[PDB]
Amino acid sequence: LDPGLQPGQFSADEAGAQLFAQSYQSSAEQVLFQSVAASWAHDTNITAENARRQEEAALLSQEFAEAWGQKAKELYEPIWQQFTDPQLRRIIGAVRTLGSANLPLAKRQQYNALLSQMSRIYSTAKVCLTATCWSLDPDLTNILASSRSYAMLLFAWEGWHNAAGIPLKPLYEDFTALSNEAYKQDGFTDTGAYWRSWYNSPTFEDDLEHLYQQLEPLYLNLHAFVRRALHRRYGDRYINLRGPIPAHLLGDMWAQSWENIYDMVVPFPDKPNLDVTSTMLQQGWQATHMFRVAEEFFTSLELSPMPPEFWEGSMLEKPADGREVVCHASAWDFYNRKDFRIKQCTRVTMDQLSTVHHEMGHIQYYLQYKDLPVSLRRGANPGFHEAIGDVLALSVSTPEHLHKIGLLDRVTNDTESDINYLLKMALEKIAFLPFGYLVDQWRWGVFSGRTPPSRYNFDWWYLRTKYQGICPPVTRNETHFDAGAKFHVPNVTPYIRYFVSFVLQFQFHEALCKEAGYEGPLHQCDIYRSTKAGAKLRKVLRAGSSRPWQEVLKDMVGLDALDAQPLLKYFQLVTQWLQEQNQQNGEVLGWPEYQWHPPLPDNYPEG
Ligand SMILES: *[C@@H]1O[C@H](CO[C@@H]2O[C@@H](C)[C@@H](O)[C@@H](O)[C@@H]2O)[C@@H](O[C@@H]2O[C@H](CO)[C@@H](O[C@@H]3O[C@H](CO)[C@@H](O)[C@H](O)[C@@H]3O)[C@H](O)[C@H]2NC(C)=O)[C@H](O)[C@H]1NC(C)=O
Ligand SMILES: *[C@@H]1O[C@H](CO)[C@@H](O[C@@H]2O[C@H](CO)[C@@H](O)[C@H](O)[C@H]2NC(C)=O)[C@H](O)[C@H]1NC(C)=O
Ligand SMILES: CC(=O)N[C@@H](CO)C(=O)N[C@@H](CC(=O)O)C(=O)O
Ligand SMILES: *[C@@H]1O[C@H](CO)[C@@H](O)[C@H](O)[C@H]1NC(C)=O
Ligand SMILES: [Cl-]
Ligand SMILES: [Zn+2]
Repeated sequence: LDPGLQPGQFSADEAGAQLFAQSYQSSAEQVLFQSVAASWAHDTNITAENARRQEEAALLSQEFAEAWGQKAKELYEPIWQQFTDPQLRRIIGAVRTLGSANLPLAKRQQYNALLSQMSRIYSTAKVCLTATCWSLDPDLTNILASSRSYAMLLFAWEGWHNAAGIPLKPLYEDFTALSNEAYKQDGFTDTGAYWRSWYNSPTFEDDLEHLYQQLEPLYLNLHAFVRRALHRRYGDRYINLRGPIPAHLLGDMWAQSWENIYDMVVPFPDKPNLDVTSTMLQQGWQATHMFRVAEEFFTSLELSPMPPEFWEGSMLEKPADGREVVCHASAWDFYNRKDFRIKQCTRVTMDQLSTVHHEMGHIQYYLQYKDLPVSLRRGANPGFHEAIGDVLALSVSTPEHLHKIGLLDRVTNDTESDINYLLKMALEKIAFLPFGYLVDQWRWGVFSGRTPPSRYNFDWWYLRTKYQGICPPVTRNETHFDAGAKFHVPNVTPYIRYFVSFVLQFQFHEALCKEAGYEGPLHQCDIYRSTKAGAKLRKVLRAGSSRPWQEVLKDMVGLDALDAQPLLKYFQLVTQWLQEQNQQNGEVLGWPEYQWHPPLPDNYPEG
């Protein structure tokens, strides 16, 4: 480690700690910068040489983290918890958690190489037919979204899961052991316990379970209604009205979001078409229009525009030179208070427009907290960070707002039109809930050792069936590693944040709508141009992780806890409607034929 980046000496007290944090701050930015830059260079241009550079950068970060971590632990270990400055406690607490920096050098290099190889496998995996091969984004994504051929969807689903999952498995095992070894030296029973500690809630798991209990009936009814719509198209052979839905038929590789099957499920097709994808295509929208439209929502609230550095640096389309990139949309803070970027292989669709807002919400958080200490540049919790862009996207999605931006010619205000809208939103928001909940249940079980490698797939499918009521459309065994075919698993990005975000965003929505002085139905609120709503949201953003999330939430929404009531309020009309419809159709709620799998198509997989 560079002499300039090394910690000096400070007194064994709070006044020393302060100078410690400020000295940390000065060097941490450069170290964070070089790490993020190397990661950027790799993720926008996947090469062996860029991987080597990124690992080298990661080693430097671990060296830095070890030095300042051991210094923090040398001077402040039995005393930091009693510090009077709560922000300083949070800075110190972060600095003294070494993570992977606890590993000896050889194991550090192993760990860094595993992360690099897992990332490369996921993002360069292909499905091949001919010499021609399909990438996940955009090829397989488009098939899952718009093909209605059972056999073709199966080819894409199986192809992807086989291609990404199978080679990831041995690496993922090794990563798990090393991660646990690292965090066990920070005092956590396993990595999952460390991840859960970010919510600073001794009752976190029970609180999530209580939330899910309230949400589950909404999902069960949506599921039964959707299954019926699928049965009408795919027939009795491929859809079991009392069994799980085959996992490839829901519009999405992970069946995580069901908005792409909206045309099959739309209750009243004679009302205005609420999926504006075809209109965006008709009008010739490109990625840059999408990002500018997103930005203009943020400025309408008197939040920050995207700086020149964002526009100059970002990767907003998949590169045309055909170079390998990480296509999964992400938002980047370079920690120099200047560079902030999105990397998205943007496609011209309504869901992608929502995704643009999601990523821009991350950027806005970065812009607002850029002048806090580096350790405090994160959300009040990770679910807050995930919720910002989605909150705005809720307003953007409204038929009224779409009309304002020229994406919906007709405007209607009737019960049918409300049901269509709320159903479309349920496909996006309700359908996701089980998946957002289950991923880290799976991962926590793996970190804790409850799920050994011998049960990775058995336990993944247990949870997928239990929560989502889906089944794999082909037979799977333990050679398959279907959890690894989801981005966040090989890229080691925690998932419970998305479940938290999906509850939280409705709490935020309700509060900002109230602040905007909006008086109507919650699901028709558009906060666009509300400078009052903007100021309320800005208070959250500028706080970063400087204050307990429970207190930041209290200030914003009047409650110090996650609460399903705003989501329930928002969906109330369609919750009642689906329940009525299912009863009148004589549906079974759930999937009591839990063992059921669909047969293979006759000529699978030739032609
Ligand atoms: C779409 O339509 C709904 C429903 O509108 C109501 O019912 C219709 C069948 C007609 O009879 C309408 O004349 C009638 O307003 C609209 O929701 C409604 O918005 C109004 C005005 O913002 C709300 O009234 C307010 O109520 C609060 C107290 O809650 C008072 O403080 C205010 O002074 C104000 O009078 C009303 O609560 C609300 N109705 C329901 C059932 O939620 C909606 O605004 C409209 N949307 C669009 C996009 O046009
Ligand atoms: C993708 O990454 C490679 C490195 O792996 C880049 O190629 C290098 O570019 C530097 C600086 O422009 C040159 O000095 C080197 O000669 C190149 N090195 C190697 C090993 O080829 C490449 O430019 C990157 N591509 C894009 C489009 O950014
Ligand atoms: C696509 C994207 O980057 N956004 C994600 C986070 O990775 C997100 O908001 N949530 C879920 C579901 C989704 O609709 O994107 C995800 O795993 O992608
Ligand atoms: C799992 O399934 C594949 C193909 O369906 C098969 O080739 C393989 O033998 C099975 N793996 C094991 C370990 O039995
Ligand atoms: Cl998280
Ligand atoms: Zn995100």
